[PDB]
Parts: sequence; structure tokens; C-alpha cells
Amino acid sequence: TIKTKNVDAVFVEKQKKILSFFQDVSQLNTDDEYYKIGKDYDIEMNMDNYTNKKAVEEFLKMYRTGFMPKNLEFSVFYDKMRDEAIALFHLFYYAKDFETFYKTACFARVHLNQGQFLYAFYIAVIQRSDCHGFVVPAPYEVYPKMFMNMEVLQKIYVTKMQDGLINPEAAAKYGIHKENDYFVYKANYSNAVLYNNEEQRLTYFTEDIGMNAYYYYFHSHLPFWWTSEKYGALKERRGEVYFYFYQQLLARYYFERLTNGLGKIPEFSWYSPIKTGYYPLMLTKFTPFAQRPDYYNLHTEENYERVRFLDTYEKTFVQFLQKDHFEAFGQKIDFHDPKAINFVGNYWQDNADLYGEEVTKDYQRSYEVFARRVLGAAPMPFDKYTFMPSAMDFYQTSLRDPAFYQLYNRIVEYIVEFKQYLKPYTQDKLYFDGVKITDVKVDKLTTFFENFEFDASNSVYFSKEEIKNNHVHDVKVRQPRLNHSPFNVNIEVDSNVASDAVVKIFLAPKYDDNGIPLTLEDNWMKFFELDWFTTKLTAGQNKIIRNSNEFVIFKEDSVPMTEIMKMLDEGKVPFDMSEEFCYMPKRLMLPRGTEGGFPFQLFVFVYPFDNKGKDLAPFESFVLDNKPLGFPLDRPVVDALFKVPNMYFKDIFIYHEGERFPYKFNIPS
Amino acid sequence: TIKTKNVDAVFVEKQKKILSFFQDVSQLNTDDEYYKIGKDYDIEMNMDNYTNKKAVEEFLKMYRTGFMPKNLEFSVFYDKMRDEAIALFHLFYYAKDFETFYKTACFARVHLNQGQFLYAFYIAVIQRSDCHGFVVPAPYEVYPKMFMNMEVLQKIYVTKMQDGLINPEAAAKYGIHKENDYFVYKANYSNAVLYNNEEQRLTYFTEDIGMNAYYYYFHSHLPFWWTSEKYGALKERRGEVYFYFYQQLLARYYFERLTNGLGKIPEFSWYSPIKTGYYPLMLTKFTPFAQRPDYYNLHTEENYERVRFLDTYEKTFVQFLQKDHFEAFGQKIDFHDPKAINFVGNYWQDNADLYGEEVTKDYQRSYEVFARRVLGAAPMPFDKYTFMPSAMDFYQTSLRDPAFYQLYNRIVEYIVEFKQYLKPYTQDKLYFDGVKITDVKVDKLTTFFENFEFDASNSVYFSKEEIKNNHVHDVKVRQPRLNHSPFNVNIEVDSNVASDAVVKIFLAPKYDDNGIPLTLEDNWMKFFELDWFTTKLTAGQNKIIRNSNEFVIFKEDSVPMTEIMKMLDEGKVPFDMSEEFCYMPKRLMLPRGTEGGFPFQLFVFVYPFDNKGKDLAPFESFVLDNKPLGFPLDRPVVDALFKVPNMYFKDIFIYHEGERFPYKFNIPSY
Ligand SMILES: *[C@@H]1O[C@H](CO)[C@@H](O[C@@H]2O[C@H](CO)[C@@H](O[C@@H]3O[C@H](CO[C@H]4O[C@H](CO[C@H]5O[C@H](CO)[C@@H](O)[C@H](O)[C@@H]5O)[C@@H](O)[C@H](O)[C@@H]4O)[C@@H](O)[C@H](O[C@H]4O[C@H](CO)[C@@H](O)[C@H](O)[C@@H]4O[C@H]4O[C@H](CO)[C@@H](O)[C@H](O)[C@@H]4O)[C@@H]3O)[C@H](O)[C@H]2NC(C)=O)[C@H](O)[C@H]1NC(C)=O
Ligand SMILES: *[C@@H]1O[C@H](CO)[C@@H](O[C@@H]2O[C@H](CO)[C@@H](O[C@@H]3O[C@H](CO[C@H]4O[C@H](CO[C@H]5O[C@H](CO)[C@@H](O)[C@H](O)[C@@H]5O)[C@@H](O)[C@H](O)[C@@H]4O)[C@@H](O)[C@H](O[C@H]4O[C@H](CO)[C@@H](O)[C@H](O)[C@@H]4O)[C@@H]3O)[C@H](O)[C@H]2NC(C)=O)[C@H](O)[C@H]1NC(C)=O
Ligand SMILES: *[C@@H]1O[C@H](CO)[C@@H](O[C@@H]2O[C@H](CO)[C@@H](O[C@@H]3O[C@H](CO[C@@H]4O[C@H](CO)[C@@H](O)[C@H](O)[C@@H]4O)[C@@H](O)[C@H](O[C@H]4O[C@H](CO)[C@@H](O)[C@H](O)[C@@H]4O)[C@@H]3O)[C@H](O)[C@H]2NC(C)=O)[C@H](O)[C@H]1NC(C)=O
Repeated sequence: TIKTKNVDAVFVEKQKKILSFFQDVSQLNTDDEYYKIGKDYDIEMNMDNYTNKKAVEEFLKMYRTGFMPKNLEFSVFYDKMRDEAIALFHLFYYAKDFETFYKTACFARVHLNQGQFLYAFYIAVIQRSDCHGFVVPAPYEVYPKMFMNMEVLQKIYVTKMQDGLINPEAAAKYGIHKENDYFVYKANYSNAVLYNNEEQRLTYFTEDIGMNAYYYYFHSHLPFWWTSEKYGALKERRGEVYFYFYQQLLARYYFERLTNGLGKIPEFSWYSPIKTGYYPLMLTKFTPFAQRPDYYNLHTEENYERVRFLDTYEKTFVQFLQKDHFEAFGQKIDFHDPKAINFVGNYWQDNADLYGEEVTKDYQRSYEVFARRVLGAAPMPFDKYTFMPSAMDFYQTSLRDPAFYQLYNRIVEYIVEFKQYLKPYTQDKLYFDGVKITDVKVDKLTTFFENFEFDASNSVYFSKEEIKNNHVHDVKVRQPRLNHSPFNVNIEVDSNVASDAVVKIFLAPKYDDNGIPLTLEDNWMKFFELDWFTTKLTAGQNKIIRNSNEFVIFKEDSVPMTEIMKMLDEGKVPFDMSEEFCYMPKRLMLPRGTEGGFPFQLFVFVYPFDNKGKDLAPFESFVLDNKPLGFPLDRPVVDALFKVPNMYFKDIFIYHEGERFPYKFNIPS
Repeated sequence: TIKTKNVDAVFVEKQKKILSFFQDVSQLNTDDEYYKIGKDYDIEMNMDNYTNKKAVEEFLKMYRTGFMPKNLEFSVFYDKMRDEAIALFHLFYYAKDFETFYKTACFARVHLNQGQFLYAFYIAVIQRSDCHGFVVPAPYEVYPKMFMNMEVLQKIYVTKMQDGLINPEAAAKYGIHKENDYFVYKANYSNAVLYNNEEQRLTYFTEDIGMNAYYYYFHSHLPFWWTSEKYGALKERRGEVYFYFYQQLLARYYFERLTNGLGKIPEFSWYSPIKTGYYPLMLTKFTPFAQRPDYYNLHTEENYERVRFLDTYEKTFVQFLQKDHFEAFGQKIDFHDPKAINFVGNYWQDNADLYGEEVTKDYQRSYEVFARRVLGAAPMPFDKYTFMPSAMDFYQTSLRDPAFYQLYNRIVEYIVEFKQYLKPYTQDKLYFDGVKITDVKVDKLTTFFENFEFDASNSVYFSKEEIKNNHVHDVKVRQPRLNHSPFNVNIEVDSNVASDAVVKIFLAPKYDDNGIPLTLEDNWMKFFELDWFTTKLTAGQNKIIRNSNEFVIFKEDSVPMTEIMKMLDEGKVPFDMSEEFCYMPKRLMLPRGTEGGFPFQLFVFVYPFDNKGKDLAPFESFVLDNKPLGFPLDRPVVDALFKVPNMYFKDIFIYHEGERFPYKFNIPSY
């Protein structure tokens, strides 16, 4: 009941070497051969084993100067740390073949900082062509400390320090149980100990382990600091991809807001206090994460120069808008051209493609970075390697901070400003000659919470003894997560001539906060894409059934590594972990319903699938179409020029079943 | 089924006379009896027909000076207008008998400002002993401009200016119909044209006409400026009525917040911006009301001296709290004494009883007055009779403004700080020997919206012909209003020995915003009294059935004045308008539910009714007990010390049926 895939001899060996690097991540097994290789591995001597002579040499210059020390906390948002990560990445990426790649990782495991290494290695496995189709573990199994509050962490430490339970019945009262040879820890979301404002209503979504894993994967698939030359025709669509990822996410987030009675993400000002604080319960081996109190003055002394930069970055965009056509960064740009999204997105991201370069440079200040830093409310870094981490210093923690959504909402709104320059689609562009959707029905939509466990053993240090006996996997975290029942969408379509067609499904809200029905005019960016697929219509009447379990845009829960070691002994590999790893998890498709049925709408659009003109398959198997991302809702709409027979809006209601509140799953006795 | 009451021809005559002063309020019928008496009436010559000679002369002195001109807006919140209102009230109240009273109203309607007159007259009818049992129209029938936005108002005006509909079918699409000889106007709540913040979710409550008229009723029953000498032993409990009135109302408001997903009423500072604004869509005669933008700085140039006053008022109270026992206002007060609540409430309302005087004075500056003026964001009055009205200048519009609830929550919070000094009740105080509640059961609790019409004719000006011909009642306003289904509360009590008993029923929330069950300790002031009554227990097993419809804390909807004239020809008067006018309306009892059923809980309490030592019937039969208002939840609680077998906590859910959004009742069909 987990989507499998079969696998040969050479594959399993490599995959085992790859997975070796994600276990006991913060320690070293002296007896493991990865260590014997690693200790003595000579990079200079091996120079002929890399595609890029200057990458080896650049790495070597940095490595003698000195890399970040071990145990210190790694973040890519800081110059020196990132530069070392990139130098390391290149070395992984330009290794002639697997053997060389493997050995280089061995050395790097042994000699360099843990976070820096996993960061670079993870990315490398995703980017190397010979590695395509291999599997990596879930971010939460690799970095467990970042996916869980203190309370849990500390129970784990205590149990480990005691080598078990002094009182099993007392431990039980704290949600700690022995299940055969596992220690299982129940975990509440933070609102169960902290309700310091209404945003805490959303913790089952913002603290969700999958959602946060999802953002991490997105970063890794194409990090901002690197070109996208490797992905070919997506290079000319990179900005579009950046807008759409964020647009989709904020729609999804917004949906969660609506169902907990919260409305719009609030606007903010670099020159004013920001309302909602963030009080993180994460610990770092060396420090606590930094808090932002409520009404925090973003314009305090330490931030003056920072705010001057950020304000100018924005103002420079506002200038672009005002002048329509202009030259910036070596490019004549026209805001009338829909292709300009590429520039717009690239600018807001300060990625390598903005400059037409392979890697970004220190003097090219990113807006995202400094915005993250200021809103993170940290004191000034002590030095190049010693900073006070906030949620927004890591891709694995960002979604936890309401301020993150404020920051990307603002960015998305500026891109929407650019999108106002595009002419709206006319009838002719949308009309599907002789095709009409006559009905849509939907099975009941119910959400519900359900326990989920993940391997949390990397959070813990084992003894020399335990590392040798390989007893390194006995810590699991149990947590209630959002889920929903599978559902069919029944679509009835009429057409004169048989034809190849594209079907698209979107989710959007039905009402604003006041209970007025949504116009497309104001609300086209609040539509969330559920699925696209192709069918063949016949003359007459058509019945199209599509199940939620088969929506192209979502993945299944990933499998724990231990379960993957099991499968590799059988020649099996978890399919969704191989090629669908960076999709949103299925269980989070729907926002949490209400007991009464919260009102939403399904938008179904059917259009002709002409041929395979402009065709994305290098980055994402997403857009085998000539069409903008989120077509037909990638620009302003006029309600009356828009609605055509091959469109259907269906009113639907999202229900919720069982326990309403995650914490009711975590009570003892 | 409108609960009736029979009456004699002498009553009928007097009642007609009282009603006449509420028709065509802003105009004068030269042809009517009231005008003939009025024009010519000589007060000085009739000195001997007043109980109090000094009041007649106090009034004559002011009236020679000049009173507020006609047509300006009247508010009791300004010194000079208040003083005129009161000198007038005194004239009404000290009239020897009804004849003199009547003739005096005639004079006052002819010569004085309409608002000032209606104000004084309304209170007079309530306060005068020989008028006890008589009936007054609902405040929305008398001040209809105060219970409606300007959209409806302008349609009413346009129709009147045209003397009909130029296009019935086009009028239909604006929600205007002739029905009989009436023009009927559908009206939405303001959120239908205005969603300037989350607080607009609560419009069907805060704008509700009964809810608003109810506040007006509370004030008229016992205004701050006047003594409560006339209400017997109420005098010793005035501050208690003050607190409880607001505590209850704020609990009820809070429920509406909860069921609309909004949580707690926010705290503010006279030195900081206040976040949520108020954009009123009401009109008066020669101005709109004042707007308060979001983030309005309470501490601007114009408010400096006001805030210094307001700030000192509060801190003086804080000083009381720190001192425990003090001498103030010529009274020795001890905050450990539960009776101190009288002083505490009197202090916050700054009422006549704080000083032991008949009537408050200009030099006794009121807190509520100055807070209202500050948060209303109006500019300085032009002069003693010309101000810019805000919702908070009137009892009939205050509930409309978010700031209103913030202000009274602040006061109520301060009174709650005083209640911290009170010893929590022990087991022995609450335990009813040999008595146990074994089950509580409740029919389905379900709200719905439902069309209600009222007479808005006082909003219009009529011609010479129409006034002469009594064609002066043709404007109706129809509006969806909250209601709920009737329901039964089934209570099974066990007692060894037969005994007379009191049963109380409260409503409370189940959870906070995080969905933790609310504990009694923090939330004993979040409880809303639904009913109290007595039964006779017998040895063994008891079953008490109480319909919501028999809950004594609430009244039925007022009848229009039009149906009262018809009734008075049958010798009948509407009972709930006579004896129960100042109770909360029944149909707003429950907060608007949810389709899935929002969680609350009932608290049911049963205790001994061995005699009737101290009981109130001068104000009205509310507290037939020497028990505090809101007993056993009138002081703070310790969960373990509290739970007793004659209490029962039952979980309930409040549903909503049919349309959830009122505007869906107001769409024209095509
Ligand atoms: C545009 O703006 C301007 C500026 O604001 C507006 O101007 C205002 O207009 C008002 C009229 O609407 C006016 O008020 C009236 O003034 C009358 C005259 O006031 C003087 O005299 C009186 C008393 O008279 C005696 O005085 C001397 C001194 O002893 C003697 O020697 C004389 O012989 C007299 O015996 C003084 O008291 C004043 O100080 C002035 O000097 C007022 O008398 C009149 O008062 C009446 O109205 C009051 C309320 O309506 C009422 O309380 C009072 O008892 C009076 O009642 C009489 O009048 C009513 C109708 O008003 C009538 O039906 C009764 O039968 C009764 O006889 C007014 O108060 C303002 O003075 C003026 N403001 C200024 C600054 O000049 C202007 O209206 C506006 N225009 C438009 C189109 O909007
Ligand atoms: C309490 O607080 C203090 C203050 O912050 C902490 O003190 C710091 O501790 C760290 C140790 O954790 C020290 O770093 C070490 O410094 C050593 C020497 O530093 C200098 O010399 C390096 C070596 O070169 C020398 O060569 C010749 C000798 O023949 C001389 O001519 C010359 O002067 C040089 O000194 C230089 O390269 C360097 O620039 C320094 O100026 C280092 O030997 C040592 O390096 C090792 O460790 C690295 C770990 O990342 C690794 O990269 C290297 O490969 C190498 O093996 C090490 O870094 C800081 O010097 C010290 N700071 C200060 C200001 O004194 C203290 O740790 C803390 N205590 C606790 C308990 O928390
Ligand atoms: C109280 O508040 C409610 C909530 O706003 C008000 O409800 C609105 O009333 C208005 C105007 O009276 C309603 O507008 C009419 O909708 C008609 C039909 O439904 C539409 O179908 C169309 C046409 O294709 C769709 O495109 C729309 O989206 C609608 O669903 C429509 O027939 C009608 O058209 C008329 O006006 C246009 C002007 O451009 C002309 O072209 C045409 O000839 C015709 O005269 C109206 O637009 C509106 O729907 C109601 N609001 C909601 C949310 O439903 C109440 O009116 C208020 N009640 C009072 C007394 O004020």
C-alpha cells in the first residue's frame, strides 16, 4: 500500500552508500569504511577525477584558509558559510563519476561541519545526473531538532541519559512509551503550551513536518545562488516558477486562515512596528532561537542600514513599474511582454540568472536574505560563524514564523503589480469550440487528524558501544497530522468533434470575510491548482472520473530510512520519494474543514491539447504546455470576458471529522 | 398570542394622552388639543399644582434665560443640555396629579427642543408613581433615525418628496414596496456596504434594534444624574446593579464574538492609538456622526486635559485597591466587605448616590462622559448647544461602536479587581443539604434570522394636509433579526426532605480560543444568567421542566403604537410593554449558532429558599433574595472548594438554521 518500484544489484549498493550518510549524522563510526576512506582521502592527488579543474583548486584554497568548525550551526544566508557550501557543492557536482563522488563525501563527512555537509550533499544528490532517480530521506529524519519543540527534545535527552525509563508508568503520563525496542514520544504543537496571539490557531499547518519538509526540498531542487543552466528551457521561465511556488503556497495558507476565522495576511512597513510576535520553542546545540516580541520596531538602531537597503530594493521595483520599458542588469525589459515575469521573479530573488552567472557573489545583496534577517529580530552576528538563529535562517524552519508569510505575501503582491500590465484573456483565447462542461459532482470532502511517526534518532548521541552494535535507531516522535478521505471528481463534458483536451482543477474560496461571493476580478490569485491531466473527447457526451489519490501535484508520505533498508533487500524503492519528493504532501491538500462544512469552490477548465510545443520535463514534469503557470489564472480577469462554456464553477463544502484539536490525541490515562 | 392585559376607560383616556406625544415627534399639529393647552400654559400661575415649589422656580429661572433651540441634537452628556433636561424632568415629576403632568408636557412639546422634551418625558412616565403600569412605544419608533443607516433613510426621503413611487418596479429592486397604504423598506446591516475590519462580523447584534433600545431603557429606568431614593433598599445596592448590568451585557457580547471567531475584547491606553475605528452611516438633521479612523491617537492636542482627568480617575481607584480600607466621599469603605460593591459601582458611574444628593452637579465630572467624548473622536463642540455627534453621545446608538465594549470592559475589569479582595465561598455556603441534581437535559438550541418590521414614520416630515388628516403613519422598515427556537430545560433533582428552593440557570463558554476547557477560576465573570425561579421540592425524586419562553430575564418584542391604539379600543394593553419593558429581548437570548453547533455549557444551581429577608420589588422583582446579584458567581471561585452536588454543568451546542447571512434576506427577486 506504498507505491513501489523495482531495482537492480548496482542500484542497491549505491543507494546504501548514499543512505549511510544520513544516519548518526552528528557522530563518526571509526569502524565504518566511509571513515577509513574519508580520513586519508587526498584531494590534490585526485585532481584528474573532476570535470572542473578550477573548482578543485578553489576548494583547495578555501580548505587551507579554514572551513567553518564542527558542531557550530550552519545557515546559507551568511556569506562565508555559503561560500564554503558552494565550493563543497561544486566538488561533489564535478566529480567524474560515482566512486569519486562517494569518496569526496567520505572525506567531507569526516572533516567538515555537519550541517554544511548535509546541505551540500543533499543538493548534490538531487543535481547529479547519474544520481537522478535515487532516493533521499525526509528532511525531518535528517534534521530532527528543527522539526520539533524543546519539550519533546528534552524528554528524548532525559531518556537517553537514563538509558531508559526509571518509571514506565510515570513516563507514560508524559507521553513516553517503549514499543518493542523503540522509544515513542508524543508531541503537541506549540499552541498546547503557548497561545500568545491568534496566529497560534494555525500551528497544525505552519508547524506541520511535511509542509516544512516541502519548502526545504523546494530550495534544494534549485537553490537561489545557482544558475539553472542545467535545467535548459526552465532557465527562461525561472522567475515564473519562483512567483508560482510562492503564489500557490500563500493561497494554501490563506485557506487555512479562512477556516480558523482569520482573513487577510497583514501588510507591514520597514519603518513601523510589526504586530504579531514569534516565540520559537526550538533549541540549537549552542543557543535558543531568537524571539520577536509583539509590536517589534523593525526600524531600531541596529537596522538602519539594513532598512535603507531593503527600502531601496523595493523602491527600485516601484521605479520599474512606473517606467514600463527600461534597461536594467544588461537587459532591455518590457513590462507589456508577459515573458517579463522571468526578470520580475529573478529580481525579487536575486538569483544567479538575474546576472546571467553560474553562482551568486557576496556584493550582490539579496533582498530575501536581509529581509529575513531583520524580521528574524536576532542580535548582530558575533562573527562570520557565530549568529543567533531565528526560524527564518533555515528553510526547514521558515514556515513556522507568521512574519515569513507577510514577507512573501508582500513580494507576491509586487509581482501582481507587474501583472496588471498584461492584457486580460479574451473570449477567443479561452473558448473551446463545441465543448461544454454540463455537470460536476464531488464526493464528500472531509478532513481529519491522524497520528504519524518519524525516526528522530539523529537528534541523539550514541555511545561508542551503540555505534558499533549499530543500535542507532530507537527514537520515534508520534504526532497528529492533517489528512483527508480520498474523493472523486465527476465531470460531464459535451463536444461535437472528438479531440485531445487538457483538464485543470483549481480550489478557491467561496466568500470573503463579509460573506460576499468572490469575483474573479479581485481574487484570481487566491485559486489553488489541484490537478491537471489530459483526456480524449469523443463526439457526444463524456464522463470523466478523477480521484484525489491520482492528482499529479501531490505526493505520498515518505517512508522512514529503516523501512527503505528493508525494501532494498527486496529490490524495491518508494516511488514518490524518487521522482515526486518535492511535491506537496497529499494529506495536506485540503484546509481543515469545519464540522458544518466550510464553503469553497472547485474550478474546472477544459481546453484543447494542441500538440507538445513548449514542454517542461527537466526541472518539473509539471508544464508539458505552452501555457503560463496557473493558466488561465496567471493574470487579471474580467468576469464577463472570461466565463466560457468549457468552464465550470462548483460550490463545495469541506467537512471535518473526529477530534477537532490535535492535542486531544496526546492525552494520557 | 401577544400577552395581553385588560384595562378600564379611565386608563384608556390617560394612555391615549401619553401616546399622543410620541406621534409626528418633530412637528406640531396646531389643531390638536395638546397645542392649545401648550401654547397658552402659564407655569408661574400654577405654582400650587406642584409638590416642590423650588423646582418650579429653578425651572422658571432657566426658562427665562432661554433653553436649547428647537431642531438641534440633544445629548444628556453635555452640562447645559443636561441641566435643562433635569429642570424639566423635575417639573414633570413634581406635578401634583396626572392633569398637571399632562398639561406640563403640552407646554414642553410646544416650546422646547424635541429631543430634550422626549428624553425628559420618557423618563417621567417611567418614574411617576401614578403612571406605573402605563406603556411607552419602543425607542426605535420614537427616534427611528437612530436605528438605521442613511441608505434606507434616503430612500424614505426620496419617496416622500415624490409622494409615491415613480416606478414601482425600479423601486422593487431597491427593496421598496407599497403594502396596503404603507411604504415598506428593506434594510441591511452596515456590513453590506462596509467591511472596514473584523468587528463588522457582529452587526446583526451591535446594530440590532432591540439590543440598542434595551440600553436606552436601562438608562431611562435609572439615569446616572438622579438619586435612587425612590427605589427603597435598591439604594444600598445601586453600584451592584450598575456592575451587573454591564457584566451580563459584556458576557453576552463575548458570546457573539466567540461564535464569529474573534476572541477577547482588546485592552487600550489613553496614551496610545486605539486600533479599531468606527465609520458611522447615520445622519441627523444637519450633520453626519463623527468617524474614528483605525489607529486613532487618543492622546492628541485636543484631549490633553481630558486624558489627564481620565487617567486620574482610574489611578484614584487603583489607590483604593492598594489601600484596602480608606475614607472617601465621606464614607468609610473596606474592600473586604462584599457590600463595598455599592460604592465601587457608584464611583465608576459617578452617579448621584456617590455623593448622597438628589441630582449630580456640573462640577462633579463624570468618567463615562469624558471617556465617551474622547473615544468618539468628534472635534470640540462649537458651543454649549452645537456639537458633532458620535454614537456615544446617545444611549440609543452606543452599542454600535466597538469602543463602547472596550470602555465598559475596562470598567468591569476594574470592578473585578475589587472582587479579588472577597473571600471565595466555601462548601458550607453552597451545599444544599440532602439535595442532588442527577441530570440536566435540553431540547435542541437553534438560532435563525427572521424578518421584523417597525414604524419609521417619525423620520419623515408631513405636510399640513396629512397632519390635519392623521395620515402620518405610513413608513415601515423591514430587517432580518436574530431569533431562536423555544426550548425546554429538564432538570431532575433528588432530595430527602421536602423544601422550598431557588433554581438558577446560567450560560457560559466551553473553551477559550485555543480549545482548552475554561476553568471557573478565570472565567466566573463569563457567565450569563438565563433564568431564576422557585419550586417546591418533595421527598424523593423531582423533575423540573422550564421553557425558554418562561425565562423571566427576557421580554417579548414590542408592539407598534399603531396596534396599541387598536388594542386600546378593546380595553387591552400589551403586558410585556407594561411590566417588562426594560428586560433584554427574548429573541436575542442565544448567540448566533453555527451549522455544526458551537459549544457552550449550562450551569444549573439549586439552593434553599427558607424565607424572604431582603427582596427587591421597587426596581422590580429581580432579586427576591438577600443574595448578591449573580450568586453564586458574584465573586472569585476556587474549583475544588466550589463543586457541590446541587450544581450541575451540562455541555450544550448552539445551532444555526436557514440563511446564515442577513443580507440574503434582502435580495430582490428577479
Ligand atoms: C447663520 O449663522 C448665524 C451666526 O450664527 C446665525 O445667526 C444666529 O441667528 C439666531 C437666530 O436663529 C440668533 O439668535 C436669536 O437672536 C434673537 C435676538 O438676540 C438679541 O436679543 C436678545 C433679547 O432681546 C432683548 O435684548 C436687548 C438687551 O436687553 C433689549 O434692549 C431688546 O430690546 C430685547 O428686549 C438678547 O438676549 C440677545 O443676547 C441678543 O442681543 C434672540 O432673542 C432669539 O432668542 C429666541 O430663541 C431662543 C431659541 O429659539 C429662545 O430660547 C429665546 O427665548 C427666544 O425666543 C423667541 O424666538 C423664538 C424663535 O427663535 C420665537 O419663536 C419665540 O416666540 C420667542 O420670541 C434668538 O436666540 C443668533 O443671535 C445668531 N447668532 C449670532 C452670532 O448673531 C444665523 O441664523 C445662521 N443663518 C442661517 C440661514 O443658517
Ligand atoms: C572561551 O572563549 C574564547 C574566546 O572566544 C575561546 O578561545 C578561542 O578558542 C579557539 C579554540 O576553540 C581558538 O582557535 C584555535 O586557535 C589556534 C591558534 O590560533 C591562531 O593560530 C593559528 C595557527 O597558526 C599559528 O602558526 C604559528 C605557530 O607556529 C604562529 O606563527 C602563528 O602565530 C599562529 O598562531 C592561525 O591559523 C590562526 O589565524 C590563529 O590566529 C589554532 O591552532 C586552532 O586551529 C585549529 O582548529 C580549527 C577549528 O576550526 C581548524 O580549522 C584548524 O585546522 C586547526 O586545527 C584553533 O582554531 C581561538 O584562538 C580562541 N580565540 C581567542 C581570541 O583566543 C575558547 O575556545 C572558549 N572556551 C570555551 C571552553 O568555550
Ligand atoms: C442588501 O445587501 C445585499 C447584499 O449586497 C444586496 O444584494 C445585492 O442586490 C443587488 C442589486 O439589487 C444584486 O444585483 C443584481 O443581481 C442580479 C442577478 O444575479 C446575477 O447574475 C448576473 C448577470 O449575468 C451575474 O453576472 C452576477 O454575478 C449575479 O449573480 C442581476 O440580474 C442584476 O442586474 C441588474 O443590474 C445590472 C447593472 O449593471 C443591469 O445590467 C441589469 O439590467 C439589471 O438591472 C443585479 O446586478 C446583487 O446580487 C445583490 N448582492 C448579492 C451579494 O447577491 C441587497 O440588494 C441589499 N438589500 C437592500 C434593500 O439594500
